[PDB]
Amino acid sequence: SAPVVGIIMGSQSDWETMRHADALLTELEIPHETLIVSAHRTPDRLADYARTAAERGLNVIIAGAGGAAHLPGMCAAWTRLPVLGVPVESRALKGMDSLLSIVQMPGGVPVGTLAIGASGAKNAALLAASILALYNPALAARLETWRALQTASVPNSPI
Amino acid sequence: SAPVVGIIMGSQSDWETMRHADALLTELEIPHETLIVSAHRTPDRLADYARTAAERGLNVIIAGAGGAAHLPGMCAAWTRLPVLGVPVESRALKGMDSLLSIVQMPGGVPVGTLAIGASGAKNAALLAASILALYNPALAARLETWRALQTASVPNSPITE
Amino acid sequence: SAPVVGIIMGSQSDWETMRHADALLTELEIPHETLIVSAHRTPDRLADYARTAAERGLNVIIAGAGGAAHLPGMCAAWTRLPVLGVPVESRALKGMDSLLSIVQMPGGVPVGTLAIGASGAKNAALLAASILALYNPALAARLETWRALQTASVPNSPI
Amino acid sequence: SAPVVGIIMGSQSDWETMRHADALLTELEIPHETLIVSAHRTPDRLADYARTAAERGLNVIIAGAGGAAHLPGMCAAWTRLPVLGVPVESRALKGMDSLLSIVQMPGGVPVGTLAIGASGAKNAALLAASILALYNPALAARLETWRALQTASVPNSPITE
Amino acid sequence: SAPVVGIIMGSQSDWETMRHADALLTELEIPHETLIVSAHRTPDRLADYARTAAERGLNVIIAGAGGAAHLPGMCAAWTRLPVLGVPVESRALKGMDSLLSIVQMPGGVPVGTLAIGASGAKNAALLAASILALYNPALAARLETWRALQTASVPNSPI
Amino acid sequence: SAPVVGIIMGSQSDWETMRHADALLTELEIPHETLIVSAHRTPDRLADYARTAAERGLNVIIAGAGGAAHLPGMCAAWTRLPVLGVPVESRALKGMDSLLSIVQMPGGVPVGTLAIGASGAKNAALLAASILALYNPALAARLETWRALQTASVPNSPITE
Amino acid sequence: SAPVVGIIMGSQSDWETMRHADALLTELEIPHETLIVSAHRTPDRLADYARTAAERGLNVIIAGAGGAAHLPGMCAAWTRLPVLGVPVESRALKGMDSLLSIVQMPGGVPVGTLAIGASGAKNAALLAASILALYNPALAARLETWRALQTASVPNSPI
Amino acid sequence: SAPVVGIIMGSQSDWETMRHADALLTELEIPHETLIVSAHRTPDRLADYARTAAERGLNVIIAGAGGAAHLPGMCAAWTRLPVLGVPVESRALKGMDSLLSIVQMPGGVPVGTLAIGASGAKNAALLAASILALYNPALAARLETWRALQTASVPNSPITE
Repeated sequence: SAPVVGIIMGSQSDWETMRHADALLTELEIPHETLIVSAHRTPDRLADYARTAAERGLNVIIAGAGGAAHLPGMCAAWTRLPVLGVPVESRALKGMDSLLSIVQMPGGVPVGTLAIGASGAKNAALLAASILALYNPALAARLETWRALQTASVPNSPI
Repeated sequence: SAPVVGIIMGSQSDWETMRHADALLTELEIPHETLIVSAHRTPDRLADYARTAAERGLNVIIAGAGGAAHLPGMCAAWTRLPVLGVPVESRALKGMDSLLSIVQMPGGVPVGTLAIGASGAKNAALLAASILALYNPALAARLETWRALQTASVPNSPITE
Repeated sequence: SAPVVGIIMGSQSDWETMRHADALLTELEIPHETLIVSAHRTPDRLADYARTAAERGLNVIIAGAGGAAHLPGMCAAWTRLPVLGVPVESRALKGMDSLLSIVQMPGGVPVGTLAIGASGAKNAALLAASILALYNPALAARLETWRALQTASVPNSPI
Repeated sequence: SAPVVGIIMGSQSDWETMRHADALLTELEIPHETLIVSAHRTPDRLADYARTAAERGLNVIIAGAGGAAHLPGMCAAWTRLPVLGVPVESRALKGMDSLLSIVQMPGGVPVGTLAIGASGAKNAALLAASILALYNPALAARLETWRALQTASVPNSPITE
Repeated sequence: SAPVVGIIMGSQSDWETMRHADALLTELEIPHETLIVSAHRTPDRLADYARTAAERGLNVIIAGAGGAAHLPGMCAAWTRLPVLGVPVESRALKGMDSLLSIVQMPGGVPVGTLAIGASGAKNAALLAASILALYNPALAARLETWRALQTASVPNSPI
Repeated sequence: SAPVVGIIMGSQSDWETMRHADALLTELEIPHETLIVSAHRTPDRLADYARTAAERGLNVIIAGAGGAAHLPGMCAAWTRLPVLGVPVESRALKGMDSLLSIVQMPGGVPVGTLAIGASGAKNAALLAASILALYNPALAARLETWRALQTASVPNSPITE
Repeated sequence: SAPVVGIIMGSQSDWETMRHADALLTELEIPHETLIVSAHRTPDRLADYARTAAERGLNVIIAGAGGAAHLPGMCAAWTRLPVLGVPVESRALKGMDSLLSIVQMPGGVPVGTLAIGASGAKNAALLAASILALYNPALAARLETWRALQTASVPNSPI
Repeated sequence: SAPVVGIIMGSQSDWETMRHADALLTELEIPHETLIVSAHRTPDRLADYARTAAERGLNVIIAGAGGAAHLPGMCAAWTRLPVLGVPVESRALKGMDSLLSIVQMPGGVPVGTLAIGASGAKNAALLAASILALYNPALAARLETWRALQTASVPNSPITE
């Protein structure tokens, strides 16, 4: 029941994208919390969140942000937990700024980065699931089923 | 002694970059194997490697490749294990082709991507470590100590010559 | 009657683009098959498809995909047949990711890459036709007629 | 002895890159000619070359150029033969201008484009070979052997020094 | 009455953009011809057009094309006349391909390149006008008036 | 003697670039401090530095970082003072990642960004100077003289060898 | 009452973006002027504006422009005052041209550059406010309140 | 002896690139002047230069600059004469900032832009020559001869070593 995955985003505007991560986790029945934490507007909230993540039982953190996206990186700076970053598509630069701002982390503080947009949010949840599956037999079976269904469901020819 | 992390790369040329992941896993005392698997030259070897990774005891796979870098993505297509990708810097496009070829995975098959080059290789090992640390108290302690030292080792001012 | 060209795409979403390749081949009366084969979701389906392409009589394979587009490259990895790649336009990066993921193949395994989008799908079919025309006199004549009509039909001034 | 593949480039400076296509065709025993044809400096030479390629017995044309690379595209405009383009790496933009100038052909006139630089030149020859192999059993056998060797020649692990 | 400026574009699709060049020339009463000449689809038409431009009385050629834009460059290859290139905005890459394909001409064969899109078409006409103005006193006065009106008409504050 | 401008950078490697800001502030006689503050390795040090900057008497902060450059932005998140950011040139992407990571701040938390590299570092110091000059007549006079000299020092023609 | 901040833009088309800077300054009760000054169409107007800015009492200049954006740079060339540049989003290149044209100023003449678009216009106003706050106690308090409200208003979870 | 073409650049560092335009104009016997005019450091010098260019007898202006290259555009804002711009290659962004800063002029004030670097400088001179040739039969003849020689000087095949 207690969340093992924390999904955080810089603002309501990121929800359209991050909701895909939320749906995936719920789908696979992975207890998680979905919150808004702004690196730029609520820096202390971020520090406290990341710093106490481990103590609270969280195992993985999924963070999404766009533009000069610092949320994932700074979160990773305050936690020993794996941090997965989702580059939210920005209006002007289409998430290229979001991508470089998140993926180009200097050695020492990692952020496992996913694709720009919805695909990245969904994949961050799947990656978080594959991580949790390493020590959760039941979830591992559900993930196997999920991947198996994805594969089996692909049509043989276009409509 | 059994490897829990697999480091794979498309060729010997990728070693200059991937050696950084290898060194860090060793530093943190994480058993691992290092192999060359070419997505384009040995596609069947890749299929078999990724398909059997879980049963062989591997928990995480770190894959590096440059240019049209398909090694990480295709590995992830065959394994349920988390796959971390390292974009190897390419000559002409400086790893931008490597980066986009790895990070832009469509929804459904993830690849946790790290920075272009050496920094990415090191961080891939560190991310793999933080993943394994979730269920290995001893490692969690070594990682905590490693991160704590990194923080304490940062100088307060630059050597202004 | 048996297909000599195989058009494959990663998903239904690629059809809007790849249909242009299908139309062109049909137009020139080139027997072909149009299928969905996902490099990421159906890797074994891809391996089997590419590996047996030659045996089945296929002469050229046209593969389309977007984002981290691996379909053309991996297909080329399992076949000695010419593989033509079509970069499908992606939402965020407009097919720049698709393009680099397909064209930047390391030496040893080629993929003849065409333009991003519809133009690329149409040109992949035309390129496949020019290849088949080298050993098919009748088709060669039809291709000549096609190119001749394209040239002759260009208006002299805009409307 | 009659050439079945034509390798053309805009200038001597392109040879450092295009020599890789030449060497591979020779390796696979594919008769070919290597010439310099400048789309901008010798437009009429280009027109004549492309226009008569088919009647001269050529089956495939490999064209290389950098910067505002128009050689492949314009060649394709004059021949019904398949034209493969090699983006030669440029100084400032690292072949990105070369790449876009070649691959982005509007629908109606194709150019099978390969990677920027040496890898693209080699692959252009290999693609040309796979095209010719469709109707040349002997060549098909040599190509199969070449690809098989490439696969078997890949090391299983890197030389970790 | 005889055209002194030739506006050429690869296809009808370029008209939306090139019409701005046509309007400007007409505005300044510069005799010109507006035609469709495809470098890829009508290469011989292009060769003949460019090769005979000077003989026909043309002084400047304005050429527009998108994607792998070769029209301006090839036109410049067959004429000693100044060739101005207009990068037409392409669907996927927004004219970045058009721009690089036109501006990056190797030394020896120039193409004076303008901005991507409508602005470039309009500026190509203005640049052509400034060239013609060097030997046409009347036109020079009209261009001066045009530039003077542009400057004087700029508002002092936004609405 | 009390510093009114703070120059901070993520590591010693940034000094080669940031030294230009330091030298210019000294040239204009602007008291300042130069420190290393890592946004990723010493996040708490950054929080404290930025939070207390105003009370410590600082008026402007010049922050430099490369790659995923978060130092300027995060500093601005904790201080009401104007923060100027210098994109340090990165190896692979030539500072483009540094630039976008700094300049693209969402509305609400600004960072006055300067050019990639040395020019940006120098201009950050000059911008800081023009800010301080608004309420320091003496400095305003030195800046005016500096700008006037720059203008008068420009040669009228190049040395054509 | 006399303006201490000058907001200038190249044309009416920039207003959609620059209005955000105007709103912010008004919000914080910072006396300012909002004008249209074109670097390319009204160069002398720009020279005079920038050259006399200081004398007129202006403390900071916020300049916005798109495409080959020269307004901020040239303004900075004629004034000792701090110049903040706002890259207006351009149609084709989405403000990447605007950004590079403004931020890449050579050493000697600075331009504090903000994000492309609305965010940049808003941040330029905030940056100008943080500068003025250094010598205006009352404004400093209002800015503190503004930043405090921004931080406190961020929701804890998405809707 | 009176100059009909003016070559201007922002600094001595631009000369390495702009010298190519100078040499070509001399080769074609086109009288010209070469000066340094900084758009940012000597804005008033630029205003005066561009404003009086026409009355001084200049017919074409070739302007080169790198980075945030505003010299060509601002020159065009003050003169009715055609202005040709040469993007000087920049260190970090390889002239891409130079290119966009010059070519992307909004409708109303043109700048005929050439390629990044030396090739652009040479072509700017050649374009200027083709402009002047429209009303100078002697020059038109020299240009025709120059272009004809360029075409005839292209080798038929590469020196394959």
